[PDB]
Amino acid sequence: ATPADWRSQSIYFLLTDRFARTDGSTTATCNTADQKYCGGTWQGIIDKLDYIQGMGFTAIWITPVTAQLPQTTAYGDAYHGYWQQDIYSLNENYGTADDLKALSSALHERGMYLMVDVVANHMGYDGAGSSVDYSVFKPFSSQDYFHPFCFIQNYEDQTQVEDCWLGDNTVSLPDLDTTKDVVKNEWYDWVGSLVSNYSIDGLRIDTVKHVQKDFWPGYNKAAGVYCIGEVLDGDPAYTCPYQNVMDGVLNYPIYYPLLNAFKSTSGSMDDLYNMINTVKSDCPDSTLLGTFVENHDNPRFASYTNDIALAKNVAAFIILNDGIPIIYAGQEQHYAGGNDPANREATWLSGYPTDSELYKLIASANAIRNYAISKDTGFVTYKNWPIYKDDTTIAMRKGTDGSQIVTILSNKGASGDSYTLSLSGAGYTAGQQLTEVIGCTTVTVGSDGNVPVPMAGGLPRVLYPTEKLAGSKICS
Ligand SMILES: *[C@@H]1O[C@H](CO)[C@@H](O[C@@H]2O[C@H](CO)[C@@H](O[C@@H]3O[C@H](CO)[C@@H](O)[C@H](O)[C@@H]3O)[C@H](O)[C@H]2NC(C)=O)[C@H](O)[C@H]1NC(C)=O
Ligand SMILES: [Ca+2]
Repeated sequence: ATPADWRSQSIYFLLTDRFARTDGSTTATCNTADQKYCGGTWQGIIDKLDYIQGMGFTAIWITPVTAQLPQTTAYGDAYHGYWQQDIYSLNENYGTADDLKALSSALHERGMYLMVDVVANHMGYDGAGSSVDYSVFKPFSSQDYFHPFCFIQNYEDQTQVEDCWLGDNTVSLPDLDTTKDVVKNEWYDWVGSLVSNYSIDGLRIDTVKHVQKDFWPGYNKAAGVYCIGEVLDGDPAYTCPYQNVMDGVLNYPIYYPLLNAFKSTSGSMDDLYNMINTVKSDCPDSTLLGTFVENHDNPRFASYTNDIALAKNVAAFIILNDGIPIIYAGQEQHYAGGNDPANREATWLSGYPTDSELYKLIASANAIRNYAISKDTGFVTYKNWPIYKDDTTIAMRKGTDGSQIVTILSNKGASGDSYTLSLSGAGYTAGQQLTEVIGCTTVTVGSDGNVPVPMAGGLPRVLYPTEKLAGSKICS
């Protein structure tokens, strides 16, 4: 599927080993500290697609599928998929080729997309960089395919970042020489055939900043689908230019100020407001980036604060910001693990309840985004616009005049007082009735254009014109 097809999508990102077992157990042990395979599979995912689609997601991003190093190392097993060794075989832990094809098929029957995580930068090896036996890699079975062994020392030095190796002498990540034609041609053949064989709709590309820019356009073309790259840097001046070589990137620039604004009742709304505008104007296309506040490479949101209202606000923001929302499996069950491996909790241990507070919040927010898109062909390309901020509040507006969604977020938290916010800048017409679609109440725009928004319990508010909801299931 094309970048244009992807704008409307909403992604649930999961770790295949950690999301759902074939046997559907909600009690099977998964001790994150042990860093071992816990038994999640592609068949497991198929059987829980209703859980995901019930939150209003239209796509999933699963971790890499290639055969990995087989050892249990001092850092555990390759359960996460990022330590590949044989790119033409699949990771048997997750199932067979037929199972991966069954997963893509199942998503397609539901009108959903499959996005697969891929690594081009490196293989993985159990042991010291100096001791690597290159014959174990397929098809890159020779030192000649790789950059000389050195570990990255200075992440400020982009040459080193691209040319030296990730990992360490316990698990080393041999760095492919992506400047060689034989390497490029092999990867380009591979990714086109991977996409074809498994009917993959999009790719998430790992470790993009660690491969020279002039590798990516050919890879994105060979894939033939939308690619979103992991460029792990919060500076928009460093990260957004990667959109010149790849369709999208993960929105790490928004990540940092977004997390800071809501992780406590004293977070900075100014920083978030300003970053929204910075990304809007400076990135080739904000509407092709992926918004997130939780993933497998940072502490989860709830690891900073257990306040359920704060978690509701940040989830609402992710869904209603420019670009493609991305929620990480567990966020909807208010998982609170810190840094890797603590943030790779098994989703099944939650019991998958569909009545958790965040499941319902996420469902409500995806519901209105999906509906708005179905009625407003301009919504996905309309640039999200911050219209208001104060010490504890940010409001923003996205959508064509007459159909815009206006979102008011608060960092007051669960102890927030009940008051009326006099909201200016929403751009509705005097006297227009709006529905607050999270709590299903109504508000009417004043004759001066102002919207009186009832605030309470630190809760997010999401407004949309009532007449436009006619015939929908939203607040019915
Ligand atoms: C998707 O399925 C296709 C079709 O089976 C796979 O095609 C196979 O690709 C391999 C690997 O490139 C080809 O391997 C051989 O490599 C040697 C080079 O030493 C070459 O000289 C041989 O002629 C041959 O190409 C193989 O021919 C090809 N098999 C077929 C039946 O076309 C493809 O690899 C799969 N893609 C993925 C990512 O699984
Ligand atoms: Ca590299």
